[PDB]
Amino acid sequence: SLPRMVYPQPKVLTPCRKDVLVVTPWLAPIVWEGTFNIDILNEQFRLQNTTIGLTVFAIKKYVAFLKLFLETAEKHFMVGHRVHYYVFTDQPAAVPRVTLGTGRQLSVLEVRAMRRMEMISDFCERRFLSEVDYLVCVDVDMEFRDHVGVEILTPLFGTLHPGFYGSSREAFTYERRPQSQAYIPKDEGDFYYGGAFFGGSVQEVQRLTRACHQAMMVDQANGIEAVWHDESHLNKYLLRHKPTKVLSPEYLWDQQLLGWPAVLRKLRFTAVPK
Amino acid sequence: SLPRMVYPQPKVLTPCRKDVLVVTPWLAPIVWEGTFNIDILNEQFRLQNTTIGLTVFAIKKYVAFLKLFLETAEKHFMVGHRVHYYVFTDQPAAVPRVTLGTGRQLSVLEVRAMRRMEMISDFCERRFLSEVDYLVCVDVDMEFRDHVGVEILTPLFGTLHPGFYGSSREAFTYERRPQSQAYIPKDEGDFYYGGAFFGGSVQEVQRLTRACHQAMMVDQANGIEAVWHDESHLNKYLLRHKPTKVLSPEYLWDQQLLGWPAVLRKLRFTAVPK
Ligand SMILES: O=Cc1ccc(-c2cn([C@@H]3O[C@H](COP(=O)(O)OP(=O)(O)O[C@H]4O[C@H](CO)[C@H](O)[C@H](O)[C@H]4O)[C@@H](O)[C@H]3O)c(=O)[nH]c2=O)s1
Ligand SMILES: O=Cc1ccc(-c2cn([C@@H]3O[C@H](COP(=O)(O)OP(=O)(O)O[C@H]4O[C@H](CO)[C@H](O)[C@H](O)[C@H]4O)[C@@H](O)[C@H]3O)c(=O)[nH]c2=O)s1
Ligand SMILES: [Mn+2]
Ligand SMILES: [Mn+2]
Repeated sequence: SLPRMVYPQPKVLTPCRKDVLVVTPWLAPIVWEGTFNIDILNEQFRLQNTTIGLTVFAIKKYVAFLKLFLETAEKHFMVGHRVHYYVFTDQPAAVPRVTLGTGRQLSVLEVRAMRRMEMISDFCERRFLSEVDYLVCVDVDMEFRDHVGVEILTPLFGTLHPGFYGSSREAFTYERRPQSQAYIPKDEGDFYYGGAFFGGSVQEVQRLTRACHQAMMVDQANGIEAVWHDESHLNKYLLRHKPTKVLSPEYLWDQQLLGWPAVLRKLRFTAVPK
Repeated sequence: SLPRMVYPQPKVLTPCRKDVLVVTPWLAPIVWEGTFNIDILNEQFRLQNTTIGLTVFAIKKYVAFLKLFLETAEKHFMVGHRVHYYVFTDQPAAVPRVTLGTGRQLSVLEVRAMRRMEMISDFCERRFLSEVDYLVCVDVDMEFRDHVGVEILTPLFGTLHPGFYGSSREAFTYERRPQSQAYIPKDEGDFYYGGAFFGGSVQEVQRLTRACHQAMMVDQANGIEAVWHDESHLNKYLLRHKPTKVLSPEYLWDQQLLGWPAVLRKLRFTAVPK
């Protein structure tokens, strides 16, 4: 139940974006700049006291990415909302000291030096259900450069991989061997989602990561490994279980490889040179 | 968990509609022809064994509208899904004999000759919670002329009133007297929703109808009646509790008064001369 708010009236006969698809054929929004009024969304999610968990793995050399990842998350990720970072690492002492805004906390979870799926679904199942409302699972070799907020939150979301958003499904690098659980035939597929940014309600993310982990274990027992590992299985899952929002490539970009095309009004979350 | 399906690939750089707004600023889809693949939606809702209740009031002379309303609903409303019609009338014997498709049933609920809100929220509360998953509440002086299906289903939806979809908020006929619970100031409002077609999950429709009934009772005690009765209160509710889908005027039209504009690719549910 929202309070009075003053903002520009949406106009039915004036689209927000005419250059891009803003809704999937199963009526999930595709989140692009211009499509949302973040003041309305912030109010809706604050009134539910929403807590967002962000999971990131930083094992071996990748601990070096945490400083920029976390500092930029503090500037751009869910600012104003409750956030709990979960950093999985084999080197807890290498986690940098980053000062956090109010309502935000960080937990370091030590692991031994694809298996992100198992860690999210099984080991942390009960903890996440009790501590957060949504989970966002990302790669660490990345930085936030602009707003990533509650516009992404929904029961289940995937993000368009920046290499494939303009490609036909035949060109998608899905697993194509029928022997793999991740198999998708050439005549199937909506989008190619990136492994580096997905999420949803805790319940839906636990279902996704459990399904992917089970599928990966089946492949392992059959002596096969999907072409792009967890990303192949994520794609098979999201083909069969449609996401309730799809994030545009504003949310998963690589400026070094792909520049800054006119269709991207903002570059929000981007790869860092490894 | 959907089975294999073969259908045209959505294309990120090819919008479905460039002439209209297809998502609200709070990321609810606006349902227009071309935006959805009904095969995907039908599969999703059938896999949940979805049952849709449709409520309609036909009191006094308006029983005369039931024959065309129900016959056309059989041709066009949720075909393939489980449907339960609830016909509220002061003349049960005037309800026409209409042959129903499989999986569809009709119950006649006798009432004595705005108060639709009370009937939906209070008297029928327990029955609807046990019998259906979604409720759709419509005017009876109407006929279906084209598909109205599970693309509309969502926790809470309203429909753009066909008289106002191109209007600025100042021209909306909201209640403007601060003395009424339905009051909306000239600088507020997203859309003008029609009283003749709204719905949602049973829980959300019961919340809406309870809130509107309570607000109407408060107005009554204060000696004020909102300018457009229940529709004024529906508009106040949906301003403060944003719908999770908005139906385009394809879903609530009057061809005699408004013709068949190019922006309407289908006229789905339309007024009948009274
Ligand atoms: O022997 C060389 C190494 C290669 C990774 C390492 C490795 C990886 N990671 C963790 O793992 C994340 C992803 O790794 P990358 O970011 O190197 O590869 P890419 O960007 O191609 O990844 C995509 O494709 C992937 C397919 O499996 C996934 O679907 C992934 O989600 C997709 O985005 C790191 O950000 C980090 O959190 C570590 O924490 N330590 C490591 O040593 S070391
Ligand atoms: O003394 C003359 C009568 C006027 C209605 C009657 C009356 C009404 N109804 C039931 O009520 C429905 C709506 O009635 P209308 O369809 O005549 O009026 P309108 O189209 O302007 O209605 C809009 O504006 C309305 C605002 O309150 C609502 O928000 C409504 O949802 C809006 O769409 C009938 O379809 C029927 O189910 C009856 O069942 N019996 C009756 O005698 S008799
Ligand atoms: Mn990466
Ligand atoms: Mn009417």
